[PDB]
Amino acid sequence: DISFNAIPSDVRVPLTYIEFDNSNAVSGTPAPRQRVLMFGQSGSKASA
Amino acid sequence: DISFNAIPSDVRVPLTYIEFDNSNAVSGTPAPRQRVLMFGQSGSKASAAPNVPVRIRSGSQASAAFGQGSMLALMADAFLNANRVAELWCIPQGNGTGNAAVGEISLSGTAGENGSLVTYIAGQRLAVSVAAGATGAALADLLVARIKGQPDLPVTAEVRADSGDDDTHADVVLSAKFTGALSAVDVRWNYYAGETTPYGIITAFKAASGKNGNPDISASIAGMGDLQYKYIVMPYTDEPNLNLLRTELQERWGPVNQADGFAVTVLSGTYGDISTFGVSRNDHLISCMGIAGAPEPSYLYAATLCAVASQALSIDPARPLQTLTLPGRMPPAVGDRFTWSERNALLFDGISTFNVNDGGEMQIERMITMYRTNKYGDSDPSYLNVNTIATLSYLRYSLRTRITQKFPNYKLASDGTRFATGQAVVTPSVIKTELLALFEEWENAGLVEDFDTFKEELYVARNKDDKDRLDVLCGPNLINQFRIFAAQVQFIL
Repeated sequence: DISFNAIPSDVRVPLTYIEFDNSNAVSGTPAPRQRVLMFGQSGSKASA
Repeated sequence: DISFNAIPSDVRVPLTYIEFDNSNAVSGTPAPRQRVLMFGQSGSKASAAPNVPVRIRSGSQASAAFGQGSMLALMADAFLNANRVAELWCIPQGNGTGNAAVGEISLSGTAGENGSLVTYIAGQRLAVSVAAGATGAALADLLVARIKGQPDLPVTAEVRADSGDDDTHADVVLSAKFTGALSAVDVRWNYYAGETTPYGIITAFKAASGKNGNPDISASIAGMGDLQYKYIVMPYTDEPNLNLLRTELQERWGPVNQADGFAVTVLSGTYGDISTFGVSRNDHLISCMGIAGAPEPSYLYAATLCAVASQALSIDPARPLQTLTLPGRMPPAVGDRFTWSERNALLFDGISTFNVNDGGEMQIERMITMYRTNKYGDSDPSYLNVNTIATLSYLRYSLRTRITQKFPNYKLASDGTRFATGQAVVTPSVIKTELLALFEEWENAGLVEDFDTFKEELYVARNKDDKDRLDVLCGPNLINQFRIFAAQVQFIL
């Protein structure tokens, strides 16, 4: 038996049921996005 | 030789006689229909009599049958929007002692921002168009008219005169359609993002103090019936109701009644109260989710959680409820959510947790039963996972069906008996092989992991004292759910 999600085992309506499963979809791993954080100072009249 | 059912033995008439028997006519187990019973409260119309179970099928029918803006109307509406396939039953609880007021909303100030004011009463957005130079009395009147224009709210409203020096000031008194400990609702404002209240309003909510007692579920649990009622929704949290339902389920979950029931609850409050409750109850047949500062009332979260839990468990009893989400439920605001340490501490205490993933979606995290202490103190992990009790219930259901169908009217005997091929005889060895084959039958579909240790530890014997019962002792060998991944890298360079 295939482990289903959102397809109850207690269904008896004869209409077909198709399911889209997001697991086992991405192969490899996505490249991380660069995140850089700088601890600077702000002078006077700075609006931040 | 063969024991033929309903065929007259000792007959002479020459003909052909053919009979159909249901013994050995079912493979695996039939799919158990999921059934959910809620112990909610009803008022106003309340056409259905209190303490009477009603098979409700739609939100409109619930509103017309349990009164508009009642606890059960909202709870059934929330459930049916999450799990339509399940069979639902509602039992009204009449009225609870206490007071019929929630609080007051103070709305003072004049505004000049041609914007809108949004109030999240019980999580249902109420938007009022605030115009330039609008006194607070106009906003109060428009807000109360809007509240009366949305009967789905569990709270009615009436505008009250200021009776004070401030002319613009005006308040909206709130009454609850049902009187109980769950009557209080959050009247927060400026939830979500991208919208701001106008400049010239001072908004406050003075919640009237009180301890309205929940109605007693005394005849309600006596009027349930005999249906299995796999999962039960309890909005109440006071000790008497939970103790009474604990007795009810323990009678059901006993080895003779053979009915299985699980209670799902949600507690809104602070972290300390949740910890105290989880330490207090100490029961393996109830599970609670703790929420701090829920904009919506607790019973809605309980209903949706029970719906998704019933779905996940009926589809696969041993599948962990880690990534399941509660659809359409408003999460607590940021800065009022338990961190990782708080969630771990709560999971230790016994109250289940939940994760608020990105996108304003509330997940399930770990549903755990409120069982932490063995009989003589100690600490027993044999019932932590709700998957454990659910799979135990499913296993008992399947084996009861198999034994009651495959071996009716048989005649057991000692192992060395010379029974014929078709004769209805079940020696301990025959039952042992049948149980092993059935164990494989629910091993192909998971839920029992190991098999060898089950075979060695399986012990089917004839009762030496008295007769006509097989003493069967089997290690459960329940499967476990992939919950925590621990990995040490130990790079070698």
